[PDB]
Formats: sequence, C-alpha cells, structure tokens
Amino acid sequence: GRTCPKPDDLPFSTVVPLKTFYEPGEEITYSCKPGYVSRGGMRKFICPLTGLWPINTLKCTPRVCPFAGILENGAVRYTTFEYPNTISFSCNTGFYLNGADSAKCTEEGKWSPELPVCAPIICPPPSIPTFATLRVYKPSAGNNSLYRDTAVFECLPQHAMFGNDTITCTTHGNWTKLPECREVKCPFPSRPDNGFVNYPAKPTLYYKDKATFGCHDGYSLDGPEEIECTKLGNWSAMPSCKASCKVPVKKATVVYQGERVKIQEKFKNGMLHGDKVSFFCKNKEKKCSYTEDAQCIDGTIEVPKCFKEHSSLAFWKTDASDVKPC
Ligand SMILES: *[C@@H]1O[C@H](CO)[C@@H](O[C@@H]2O[C@H](CO)[C@@H](O)[C@H](O)[C@H]2NC(C)=O)[C@H](O)[C@H]1NC(C)=O
Ligand SMILES: *[C@@H]1O[C@H](CO)[C@@H](O[C@@H]2O[C@H](CO)[C@@H](O)[C@H](O)[C@H]2NC(C)=O)[C@H](O)[C@H]1NC(C)=O
Ligand SMILES: *[C@@H]1O[C@H](CO)[C@@H](O)[C@H](O)[C@H]1NC(C)=O
Ligand SMILES: *[C@@H]1O[C@H](CO)[C@@H](O)[C@H](O)[C@H]1NC(C)=O
Repeated sequence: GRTCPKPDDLPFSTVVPLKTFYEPGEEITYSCKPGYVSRGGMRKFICPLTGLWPINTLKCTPRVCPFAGILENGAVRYTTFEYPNTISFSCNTGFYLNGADSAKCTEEGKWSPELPVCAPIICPPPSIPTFATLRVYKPSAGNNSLYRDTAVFECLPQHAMFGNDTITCTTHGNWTKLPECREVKCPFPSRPDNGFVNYPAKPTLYYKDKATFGCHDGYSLDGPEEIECTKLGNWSAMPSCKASCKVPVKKATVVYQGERVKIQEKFKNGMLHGDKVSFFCKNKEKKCSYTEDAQCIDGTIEVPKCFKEHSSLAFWKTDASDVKPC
C-alpha cells in the first residue's frame, strides 16, 4: 500500500494533524484530552511505506483528585474522585459547612472550589430582657452556647411575661425571640352578696396576686374559690354567692350524676346552686318509667309536673322509679 488511512480514535484523546489519508513519512501525535493522562506520555507515529499505522499502546485515564471521602462531622457524596466528577458536602446536626457545599475535580487534578470543613454552630450569651432575670443558663462551649441549647427567663415580681420564657440557640447563631416583662395591676375584687372576699392588704394588687371567696350558709359559690390577677389586668374570675334550694319533695329516688340516689338522703342539707337531678315519671300508657331533669337555680328548683310523689302512707301504688324503663 501507498498511504496510511485515517488514524483510529482512541477514547480520550486527540490526534494532530487529523487527515483522512497520509503520505509515508508524515507524522501524527496522539495526546490525551485535558483532564486525562496515559502511561508513557503522548505517542508519535510516522506513516510507514506499508501504509499501515502501527500498534497504539495509548490508554487515557482521568486524573484522580486527592482522596476526599472523609469530612469530619459530616458527609461527602461521591461516586469517584476522577477528573470530570463533582462531590458535594453536608454537615451533621449541630455543625455548619465552613466553605462551599460542592467541589469539582479539575483538568489539573485539584479540587475546586477547595474542600470545606464542618464547624460547631455556636451562639453568644443571650441578652436579658429589660425586666427579667435569667433562671436557667449555662454556656456549653467556652463562653458560648451550642445549637439547640436553651435559656429560660423569669419575670420580676409583679411583672407578667409576654411570649415564651425559653429561648433556643438556632442555626443562624442567634437565639429565638426574647420575651417581654411588663408590670400589670388589677382592680380590687367585688365582695359578693351573701358572701365575703379576701385579698392581701396592700394599696395596689399586681399580677399573680390572689383573692379568695366564701359564702354565708344557705349559699355557695358559682365559680372558683380562688382567683388571681391575670397578665391582661383583669381577674381570673369573679364568682357570686348563689342561693341553695330546700329539698323540693320529702321522699323520692332520683338520678344524680348518672346514679340513683334518695333525694332526701343525698341532699339532706339542701341542694347547692347548680345541682341537677332527674325525677322519675310514669308513662301510664306503656306502663314504664322515664326521667326528666330539674336544677337548683339560685334558690329555685322546679319539679317536673309529670312527677307524682306518693306519700309512703299510700304504699298500694308503685313509685315511677320502681317501674321498668321505657
Ligand atoms: C437570626 O438571624 C437571621 C439572620 O440571618 C434572621 O433571619 C432573617 O430574618 C429576616 C427578617 O425576619 C429575613 O428577611 C431574612 O430572610 C432572614 N434570613 C435568614 C438567613 O433566615 C433572624 O430573624 C434572626 N432571629 C432573631 C430572633 O433575631
Ligand atoms: C380579660 O380581658 C380580656 C380583654 O378583653 C378578655 O379577652 C377577650 O376574650 C374574648 C374571647 O374572644 C374577646 O372579648 C376577645 O377576643 C379578648 N380580648 C383580648 C384583648 O384578648 C378576657 O377574656 C378577660 N378575662 C376574664 C376572666 O374576664
Ligand atoms: C470568656 O470571657 C472572658 C471575659 O469575660 C475572657 O477573658 C475569656 O478569655 C473568655 N473565654 C473564652 C474561652 O472565650
Ligand atoms: C416554648 O417553647 C418550647 C420549646 O420549643 C415549647 O415546649 C413551647 O412551644 C413553649 N412552651 C410553653 C408555651 O410553655
């Protein structure tokens, strides 16, 4: 033969000068592409008189960047550390990435942008809001605090806290929002009719100050015995003394709080304001018993009209409460 044909294309290389045929004596050069290297450098060949290119031992492989699989206190994502490839980084809880979160292996076999390290998230000591004291706080990293650490505030006596009392060290190295500590006063509480109120003897009453109520005999509170001044400047509650009821019949079996009682027994000293019971009424038609409710309301309770109280003298008839349910 008289010319060499087009040279073969090796995998990650280029041939210069690339023609489709060569005269004997012409030279070509194989070079590995940028980012690749091969054993033995580049290969030059001269087209021989036979027109047959010789054997080519060129095997181009990617440069490998230095090992980068271990990020202290974090995690690298990689297939392999070869020239085309990029790796990415993240940090374990409590740490942040000091540097870029990915890097590439360059043509020159170096990492760019250059590998990061993980560092602990820290916060400076928190500031104390302007009427508050620092209840719980201990630094965990020199003078500073670590991520998810907390501090707890306590307002000064007679001051009410608006907002959560605990702050946390966040990822941004600042704390969550601080609370405020305002002074709050309450009016004096009303003495209730047929009762009395008690509260500390001082010219003015503040947040968390407490007042207690009582009722004269024949009356009970319709609210809580103790109340306190809330953060909003009013009182926890304001109960009255409501009137009890004389028991409204002499002998009857009633439902009280889901269970049968003898009303003359359970309520021998009257019924308190609010007490509900259920009286037993006789459905004369179907010969069975049903109940209907009745409540003591400030000294009044109204017995259902269907209720018939048999004097125990008339023992020849049966109480509605002894008749089978409907
Ligand atoms: C803690 O610091 C970060 C600053 O990086 C604050 O977050 C920024 O808040 C403003 C307004 O709330 C936003 O417009 C920004 O987009 C936020 N930036 C980021 C990166 O989140 C945060 O408000 C600060 N916390 C406190 C309690 O001051
Ligand atoms: C103490 O005063 C506040 C102020 O009005 C009462 O809060 C109100 O509660 C009801 C609930 O819907 C509404 O009138 C308003 O939404 C609330 N107002 C404000 C400003 O929050 C509170 O209920 C009062 N508490 C007592 C025990 O009296
Ligand atoms: C802590 O704070 C004091 C000043 O209050 C300072 O002298 C000391 O060096 C600090 N220590 C650290 C570990 O930052
Ligand atoms: C304050 O924040 C803590 C911690 O996140 C949480 O339990 C709650 O939302 C708040 N605690 C209260 C309101 O007592």
